[PDB]
Amino acid sequence: ARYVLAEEVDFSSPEEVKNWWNSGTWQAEFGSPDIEWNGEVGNGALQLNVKLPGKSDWEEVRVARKFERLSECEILEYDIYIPNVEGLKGRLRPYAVLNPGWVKIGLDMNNANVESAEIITFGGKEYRRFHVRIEFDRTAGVKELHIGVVGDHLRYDGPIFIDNVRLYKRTGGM
Ligand SMILES: OC[C@H]1O[C@H](OC[C@H]2O[C@@H](O[C@H]3[C@H](O)[C@H](O)[C@H](O[C@H]4[C@H](O)[C@H](O)[C@H](O[C@H]5[C@H](O)[C@H](O)[C@H](O)O[C@@H]5CO)O[C@@H]4CO)O[C@@H]3CO[C@H]3O[C@H](CO)[C@H](O)[C@H](O)[C@H]3O)[C@@H](O)[C@@H](O)[C@@H]2O[C@@H]2O[C@H](CO)[C@@H](O)[C@H](O)[C@@H]2O)[C@H](O)[C@@H](O)[C@H]1O
Ligand SMILES: [Ca+2]
Repeated sequence: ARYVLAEEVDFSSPEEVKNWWNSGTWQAEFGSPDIEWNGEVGNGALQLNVKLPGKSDWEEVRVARKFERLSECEILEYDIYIPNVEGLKGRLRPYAVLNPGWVKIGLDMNNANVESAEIITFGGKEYRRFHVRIEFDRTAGVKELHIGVVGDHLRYDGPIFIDNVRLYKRTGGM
């Protein structure tokens, strides 16, 4: 199977951010503002201001966007950036959901320990970098993608950034 990029969001300006919403939390909170554009990170990125208590293994904040072709797609990728503050501990368990249907995709497929992470630099500041790649079946009726940013005993009050959201569909008529 060969795939082509069907949709991509790189967060070029605040105008893209209006397409994203806060779809809720579980054992975690957003700060205020909850979601905003950031023009330094990723040359434009989605900034989630989070408060993860670090007490349990599933501390989730979620953001969502409508994607017209979602029902045609089978691969999602995106990046997560967290400032490289020293001494952070815990694991990320990021995933996604297709809706309607609350179809959970990628559960525990992209888990990462923050104490051994790749780094990327933006404006001379370092960020831990986590890539998320999720394969799923074409799912009838889905119109919304929810990205779930999940901490597991990751005590953190600060910004987490999403960038480079990519959706792929099969090509060649197959
Ligand atoms: O309403 C339909 C739907 O409702 C519930 O699902 C939706 C809610 O999901 C919550 O998040 C879930 C995750 O989706 C996922 O299921 C996760 O599972 C992990 C589990 O907690 C644990 O950490 C586990 O440890 C494993 C591990 O992962 C490995 O596999 C390892 O090898 O082994 C270890 C140990 O075995 O891993 C699991 C992942 O692989 O759990 C979380 C938290 O779920 C708790 O809370 C739920 C709340 O509804 C429910 O009570 C669940 O039973 C319980 O465990 C959240 O995202 C929550 O927000 C979702 O609710 C939706 O929210 C939106 C906004 O309000 C609404 O629109 C929806 O109506 C709904 O409320 C349920 O799980 C489903 O079965 C289904 O019934
Ligand atoms: Ca970007």
